[PDB]
Amino acid sequence: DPVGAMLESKLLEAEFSPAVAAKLAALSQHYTPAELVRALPQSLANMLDNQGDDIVRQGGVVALVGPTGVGKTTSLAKLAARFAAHHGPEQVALITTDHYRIGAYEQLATYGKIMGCPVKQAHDLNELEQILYQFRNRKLVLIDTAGMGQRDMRLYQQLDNLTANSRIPIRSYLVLSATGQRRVLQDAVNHFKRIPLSGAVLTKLDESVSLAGALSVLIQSGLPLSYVTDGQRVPEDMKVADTLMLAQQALATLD
Amino acid sequence: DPVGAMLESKLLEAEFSPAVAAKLAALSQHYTPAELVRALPQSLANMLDNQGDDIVRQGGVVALVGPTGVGKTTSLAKLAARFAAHHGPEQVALITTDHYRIGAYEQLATYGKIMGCPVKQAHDLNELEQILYQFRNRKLVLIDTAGMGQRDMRLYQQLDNLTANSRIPIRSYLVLSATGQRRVLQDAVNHFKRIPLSGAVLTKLDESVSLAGALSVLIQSGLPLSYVTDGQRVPEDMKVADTLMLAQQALATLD
Ligand SMILES: Nc1nc2c(ncn2[C@@H]2O[C@H](COP(=O)(O)OP(=O)(O)O)[C@@H](O)[C@H]2O)c(=O)[nH]1
Ligand SMILES: Nc1nc2c(ncn2[C@@H]2O[C@H](COP(=O)(O)OP(=O)(O)O)[C@@H](O)[C@H]2O)c(=O)[nH]1
Repeated sequence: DPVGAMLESKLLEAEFSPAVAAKLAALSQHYTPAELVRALPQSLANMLDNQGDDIVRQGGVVALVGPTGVGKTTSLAKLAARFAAHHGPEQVALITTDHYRIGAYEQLATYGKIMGCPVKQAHDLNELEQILYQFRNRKLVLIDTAGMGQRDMRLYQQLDNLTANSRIPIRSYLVLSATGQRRVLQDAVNHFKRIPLSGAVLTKLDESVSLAGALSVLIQSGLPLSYVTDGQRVPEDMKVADTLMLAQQALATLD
Repeated sequence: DPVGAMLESKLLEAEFSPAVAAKLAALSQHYTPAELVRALPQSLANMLDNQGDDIVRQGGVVALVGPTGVGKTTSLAKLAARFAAHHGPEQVALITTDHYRIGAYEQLATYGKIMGCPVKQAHDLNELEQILYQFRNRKLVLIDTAGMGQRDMRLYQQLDNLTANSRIPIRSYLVLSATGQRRVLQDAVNHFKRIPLSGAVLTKLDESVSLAGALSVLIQSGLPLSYVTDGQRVPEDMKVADTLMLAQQALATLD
């Protein structure tokens, strides 16, 4: 298969994962060279499986989980404001389960003042369950978990709490930085998938050289790409993932 | 060159950079297969050019610079305690030039209470120059800069301040996470080298799959590897870089 082999080779060189590089290489068997120009991005975008801004339209209890310094707190704040700009701040509340960082409550509490929404800290499961029922009238409750290394033995503590009691449904979104090595991102995914994840938030596109590995990991892991962030400005440096745009960007190396 | 080619190929597969992979491949021309077992790690360790714990023995004004969430504040605190455990806390002082983060002073100020050392915030250059002369009797002054994306247009602001006035010498150390893609780390290096750097701090070895790319970037950029961090525990999760150990770890893929 002459064309299939060149495509795959180039896709690997452009930092796509072996699995995705093959799947994309494969459509050279169903398309014209010319059709392929549009078919490559379109297939990649499709695979990334974006679900609009589900947080905003759907609400509910949403938790951000992920390894250290990826931007969970920053992306949480962006989401809060987003939801509040439609709807209203009286409909948003914030929780942190991070009793590690030097005064995590204070950072998040300060965002609360800025954005006009209550902020509570859960020290354990019982308290989290109280706070969530207490906030039942809120349309969006955002939970900020503690950043930990994906192989940290404490990890399950932060994670299993979000999936305990089958009558508080919680949608957990994995926050990953697009700067990470492909294998690190995959390692993170594998360990964090200890609980069901509803999608991924991809941060630091403004620091990234290439999105190919990051996008590949999401494809491979069957994680929808929900939102992207591209700077430090709260709240505007967040977008609903436009997967076609992202696909195009990632494939521009080949061109 | 049969052996040279296989070595390079394997080294590339183990995620070493083209430049370093070639240099290491090259010593198969000067060593026995058996001598090579020890010569590979030894050459790689040599290239990483560690300078003991220079901060501790030497002191002076030390600044940590680097992109977002890499662990500048956390590594600063570790260094402070290290210096204080030898010598004393009355010999250490802390400065932050980060007037961006929601109350950066408070985090660092809280470490100050913990570790028994004064903490000041510089809002501009003049104030930094005052604070440093004010702290002239301190043997170590540690400066925590604001984390920014390596291509952030504000970057020079944080950086040029550390190199203004040729009568306050400051040693800047680049803090980089070992989780980052090789090309991102290199991109970071290139932009941060807008000022002279004295070395690198390599963080999050406990989150890393492989050190090969990270080590390669330091080699290529001629940046000494000063310290490594391998967890979130302040202050003990920091070591002087044992380059031979690191070299061995990075090369164990080939085995
Ligand atoms: N350049 C860039 N920096 C970001 C982005 N998101 C977060 N950051 C920074 O990454 C650092 C970590 O932010 P934080 O929300 O506390 O990460 P967390 O520890 O997971 O909660 C901070 O310096 C943020 O400003 C992004 O999209 N682009
Ligand atoms: N697993 C691991 N996490 C680290 C390490 N160093 C810092 N972190 C975490 O990375 C996050 C960023 O810490 P911080 O010092 O504020 O990074 P900064 O924004 O550059 O100052 C925090 O959650 C730290 O706990 C490390 O060596 N290993």
